[PDB]
Amino acid sequence: ERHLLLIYTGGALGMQSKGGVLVPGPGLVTLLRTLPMFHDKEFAQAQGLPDHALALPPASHGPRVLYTVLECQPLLDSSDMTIDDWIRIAKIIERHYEQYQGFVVIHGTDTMASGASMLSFMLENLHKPVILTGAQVPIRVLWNDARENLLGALLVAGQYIIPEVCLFMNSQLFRGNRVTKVDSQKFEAFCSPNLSPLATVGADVTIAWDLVRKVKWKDPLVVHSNMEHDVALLRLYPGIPASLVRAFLQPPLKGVVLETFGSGNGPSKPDLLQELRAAAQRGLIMVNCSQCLRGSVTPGYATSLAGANIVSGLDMTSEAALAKLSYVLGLPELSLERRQELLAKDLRGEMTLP
Amino acid sequence: ERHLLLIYTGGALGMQSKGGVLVPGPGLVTLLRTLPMFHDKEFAQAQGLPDHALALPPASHGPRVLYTVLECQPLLDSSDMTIDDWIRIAKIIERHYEQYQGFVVIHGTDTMASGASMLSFMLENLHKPVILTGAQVPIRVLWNDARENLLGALLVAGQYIIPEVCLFMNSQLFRGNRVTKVDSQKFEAFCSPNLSPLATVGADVTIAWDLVRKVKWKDPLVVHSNMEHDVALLRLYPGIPASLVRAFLQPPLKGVVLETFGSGNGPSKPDLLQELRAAAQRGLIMVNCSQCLRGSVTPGYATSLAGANIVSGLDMTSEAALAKLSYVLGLPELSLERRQELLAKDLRGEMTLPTA
Amino acid sequence: ERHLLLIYTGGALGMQSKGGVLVPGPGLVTLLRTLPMFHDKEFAQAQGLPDHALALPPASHGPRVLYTVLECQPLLDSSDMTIDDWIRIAKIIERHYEQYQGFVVIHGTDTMASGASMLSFMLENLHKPVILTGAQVPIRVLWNDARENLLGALLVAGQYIIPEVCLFMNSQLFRGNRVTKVDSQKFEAFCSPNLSPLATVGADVTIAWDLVRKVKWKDPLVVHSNMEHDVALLRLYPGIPASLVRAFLQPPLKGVVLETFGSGNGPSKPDLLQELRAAAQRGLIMVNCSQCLRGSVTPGYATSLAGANIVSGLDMTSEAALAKLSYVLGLPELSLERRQELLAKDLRGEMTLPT
Amino acid sequence: ERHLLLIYTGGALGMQSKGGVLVPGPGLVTLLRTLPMFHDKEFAQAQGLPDHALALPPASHGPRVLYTVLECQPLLDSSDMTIDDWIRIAKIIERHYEQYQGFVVIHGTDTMASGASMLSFMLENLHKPVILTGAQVPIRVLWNDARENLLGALLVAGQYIIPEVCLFMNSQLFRGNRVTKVDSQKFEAFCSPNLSPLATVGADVTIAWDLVRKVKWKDPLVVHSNMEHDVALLRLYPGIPASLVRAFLQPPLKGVVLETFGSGNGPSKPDLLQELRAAAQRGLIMVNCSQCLRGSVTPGYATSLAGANIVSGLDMTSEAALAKLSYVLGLPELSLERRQELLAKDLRGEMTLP
Ligand SMILES: NC(=O)C[C@H](N)C(=O)O
Ligand SMILES: NC(=O)C[C@H](N)C(=O)O
Ligand SMILES: NC(=O)C[C@H](N)C(=O)O
Ligand SMILES: NC(=O)C[C@H](N)C(=O)O
Repeated sequence: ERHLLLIYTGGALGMQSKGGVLVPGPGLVTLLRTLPMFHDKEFAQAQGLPDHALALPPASHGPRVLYTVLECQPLLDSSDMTIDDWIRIAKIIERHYEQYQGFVVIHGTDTMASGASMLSFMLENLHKPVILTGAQVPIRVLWNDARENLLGALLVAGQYIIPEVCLFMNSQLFRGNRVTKVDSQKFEAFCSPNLSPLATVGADVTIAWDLVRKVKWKDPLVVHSNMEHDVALLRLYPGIPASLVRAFLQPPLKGVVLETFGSGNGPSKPDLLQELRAAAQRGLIMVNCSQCLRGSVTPGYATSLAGANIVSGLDMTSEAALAKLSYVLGLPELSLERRQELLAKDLRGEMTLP
Repeated sequence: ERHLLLIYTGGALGMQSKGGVLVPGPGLVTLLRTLPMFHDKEFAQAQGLPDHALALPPASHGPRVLYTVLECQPLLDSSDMTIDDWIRIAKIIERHYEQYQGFVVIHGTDTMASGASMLSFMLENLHKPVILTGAQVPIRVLWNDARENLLGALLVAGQYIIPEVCLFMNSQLFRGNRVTKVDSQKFEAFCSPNLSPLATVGADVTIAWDLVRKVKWKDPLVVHSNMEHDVALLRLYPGIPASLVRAFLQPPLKGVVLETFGSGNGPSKPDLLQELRAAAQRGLIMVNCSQCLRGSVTPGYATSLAGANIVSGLDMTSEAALAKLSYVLGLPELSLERRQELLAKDLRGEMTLPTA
Repeated sequence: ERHLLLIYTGGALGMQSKGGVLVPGPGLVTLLRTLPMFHDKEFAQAQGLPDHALALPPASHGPRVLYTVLECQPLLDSSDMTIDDWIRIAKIIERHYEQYQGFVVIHGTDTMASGASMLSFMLENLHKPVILTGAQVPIRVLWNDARENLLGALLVAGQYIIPEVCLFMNSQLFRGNRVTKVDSQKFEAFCSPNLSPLATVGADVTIAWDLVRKVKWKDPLVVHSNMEHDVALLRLYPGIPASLVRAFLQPPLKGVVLETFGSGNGPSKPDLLQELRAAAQRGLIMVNCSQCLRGSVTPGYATSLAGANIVSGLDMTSEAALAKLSYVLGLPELSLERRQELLAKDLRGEMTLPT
Repeated sequence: ERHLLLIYTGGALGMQSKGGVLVPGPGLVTLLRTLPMFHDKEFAQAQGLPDHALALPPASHGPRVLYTVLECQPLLDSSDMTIDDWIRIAKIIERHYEQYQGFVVIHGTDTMASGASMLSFMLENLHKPVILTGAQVPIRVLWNDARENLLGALLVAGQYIIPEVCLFMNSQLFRGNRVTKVDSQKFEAFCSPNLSPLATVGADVTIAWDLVRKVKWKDPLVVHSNMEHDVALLRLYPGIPASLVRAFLQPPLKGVVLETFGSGNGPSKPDLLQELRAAAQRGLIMVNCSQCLRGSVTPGYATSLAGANIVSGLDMTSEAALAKLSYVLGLPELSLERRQELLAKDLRGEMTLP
């Protein structure tokens, strides 16, 4: 047997209709008990399990999967989630780390990529799978993506040692800090533009073991609650004025992800560059990420944004860059130089170095 | 014969290396004269054409294509381009509208989607093709995408009546106000996520005539130089503070595209909503576009951002929404209500209104 | 309420492991009764339905869907299916046509595209949906695609009037005579390379009503049991000898789909062309389909295969071409010329004519 | 400088219109001389090169590329090409092997995948790139894919040591024995369904060095002219009769690729299985390939085709399987068992073992 903790934070997967809109819905364990694909009643009685503990039916062989449902309160639409919600989830995982062999987190899709990226950084030396999942359509609606997304997440966590924060949706397992949301309606909502999926499910399960990170059994789990909250993301647009950039970069901001054009470029107008220089003088750290879905930030143009206190984000998603910025700025007693060096490293599999 | 004006504004397609970086490069016509795929010298002499006028070799059939090169000064990396540059381009087109059957604009990739979207709005009642193109690699580097992009743009503009601002790249013709840049390195740099390409080139040329907009021969070209400059784009991120939104939405801003999560949703924390309400009270107009590449802003969640002075952008790209905002806010003597109604219409083929 | 007949012919969707291999598995209705997504017990009792009749939970809106399971015997791995099996299925549909509003057919994936194409031709003037579906993984294996494929097929048939033989898999509804199997392991096993899907399922259901064929309420269903069995498919390969083609095209063969290279081309070596000419003289009809997954057979090269008794298959799949060949050669009392004219028409939505 | 041999065998890339159809067109070198992208006249005079030798303009960096054009006569539409044409090409390569650093072969698209696969087997221990290319549209038509396909092939061969037979089209370099033709009209005519491209061209050139085969500098080039001609491909279709299979598998056939359904399955009707058994008794060797574009032949069904003298083709393209069959059956003095063992190995990167 392998035992999982299923953390239900909210999201459409569990929502219910109220006043003509979808809102978070409690009572997950109650529903899942009634579904044979999610709970094997015979086995529960035959083994006299507790009532909190659900049991998946068996595959041919491999261990049997048991799981406990922890329903957070209040449950959230993921558009309301922030760094503090992700820290709380990491702390749940830390508190129960020794009792379970893996974790599944049900989450709204709206900020799932940010949550996966944040958790990836918060869970240092992670040894066990932490699989986020969600749905475009609630599990209570007959035709939905929720059933198979949740089951897949549980079976991945229950059966494979993938020591990473991942996202499981639509038969694919992505590295959490590589994903971004690309479709607001289709079941294929997420893409990992600069990395293959870690796994695919079909007639068989194919895992990219060449990509999956190695378990560091020697090192203990270190959960970083020290994540810098004063970080932001700023998307450049043509003609963005220096005065607006000045206002945006005022204290107490400590870091910003600049989402630039193409291969990492912005306007070369001197008043704008002067505001970036001024911010650097104040100690602000800036990461240059491309607005483009695919590819990498590279130098080469006179408009390339590089310079004092600007670190290239290379091929990172903006979600990963913001999480990494929060993580690195939250580390105690480092110099600015050192913080910039850490930003330029691949710390969790989020960035490919050239 | 069909005659085209080729407007060279800058971009990597024409850049040269200086001090280890790419910068705009002058002298386009001089290079193109020397290239048989771009200039048929025999025909030029045989017909004694001017020296400014280049001539493409014959294509399979159809009219022969002649073109004149107008090289802007100064030439720009497109990351430095703004509404005033796009207005200037629209004015060049207006000035020479009667003399040519179509236009090709060489432009940097970095802001090409914005430029295409802006021009789409500025050129009201457009009757002739305006094809933007560019390249990931300069035409002076041997291994490049520039040659075939420029040629294709000229052949599309020269041979088909597609009365739209389009982007041509990597054998595809997109509707200009539907494109966005998706890849910073590959030759397939652009995507039209919520609309098919208007055309594809292979062994044959396939055109989606069911999509292409109809020529309104009755109506004259009206070029809008009255585009509102004080518009912005603001991308929401988890936990974005109300104080930062407040600072961003201060006067003199007149309109903003809010790029929200998923199907059009944002934090429901009251301090943030209050800043949006306050901005609306000051007369700011807001458009709600999704951060997601594909799909549409739709109501349905309690976190759906809707309310006073917020118009849904449905399936619009953010580049289109920003252009449409600039256009609509620049129109004289309209009420805030009327401006909002216009933002909710499909004015140039940039937005699909939902199905019943 | 709308009532469906669910015809279970076999396929991996229902298979069970025996002696270390998958083989067809009986007892479908028994399993489906125990699954709340497939059977609403409350509603069954509340309405006192029969035991053969299952009832789906309510969908968002629209009519409630009831269905009856017909389990064929013997059940087949679809690799063993032939024209006669497909004729039998068409006859089941014919026998029960008036009693149900639609049909779902559970079928193996291995020959599903051929089955869908054949049924498309056999069911002339079809007025109601006939939705084929299947699975890469059996429904009794916990982690599978079978649950959602079967449910979707039933909901599509139960809720929409799409008077076509279709294939439903992995959230997509394809025109049956436009599909081909492209992946032997992934859940996205099928593609419709030269036509959009007729429908897609996500948060919403999107249907291409401008593609869907119109119901011809005036005309009765005519089921063609007269399908020519002596048709074949021959894939050209570089250097294929004239002698082998000769042997392949011997009587009693009546028709062949030639799968040619690229835009419809073959070797121009005279000995091979002469065997094709000889076959034509004997009365064989040939259809030229491209080996390429996407695109169309078009003239333009000196190696283009065209000539006596060779009809261009344009953008047809090979499964559609073979079915259409069987159909057209089975029609009574037509000349060879007339049969060629019919092959050159779009008879069921399987072929796009140039324009 | 690096020197290439450009072998022009025919194909649409060079065709001309005659009597309303495209036919092979001579005079390639004459055309290429007049194109600045293909020939740097200044450099030619400055260096006083021969008139047969063309010179590419300088690329960004790396060695300068010179090439000689060998125009075969007669030129062929690739639909007319056979094992003997491919052997002749291999022999051209062998004859000139020491004089050049790489080879490009202009070829028709219709049978390019078969040609690439055949050459891959014929050129044992290949140390240098052999890049096939072609076009959907002739180079003499103004709007074409030919210019950039040919240039790219020359630059890839001229600048990288990829010791494989490859196909270059539409900015991608595929492993030759992994490709198949998927589109009869679009410029993206080819796909490598079970392997990534070896390289992609965009703003930069990205090479999958993890996939590219290693140069075996110890071993000499061995060109196999001993390729078995009596091999065939047979595509199964539903209800295919035993009598037709019997006729197809008659002597003198020595090997056949059976293209089966799905994961490698066929009818289990006894009369058909008996004909396969009979062919095996006669010494015929059979390879089981899937009709499906993507995936692999795997056991698992009762209808799985396996047995005496049947080797699984796993994930091979049919073009590769046929070439490998021709190669292995052409090897002198091997037992049937040894031949089957060789068919079950990955000999050139064409097959992924489980
Ligand atoms: N599909 C979803 O989960 C969307 C929802 N608004 C959320 O992010 O919580
Ligand atoms: N490839 C390009 O055109 C990028 C360049 N920085 C520009 O937009 O001008
Ligand atoms: N997935 C499947 O259904 C394959 C099976 N051999 C069949 O076609 O019956
Ligand atoms: N595009 C091409 O090259 C097709 C031509 N029939 C050939 O294979 O030679």
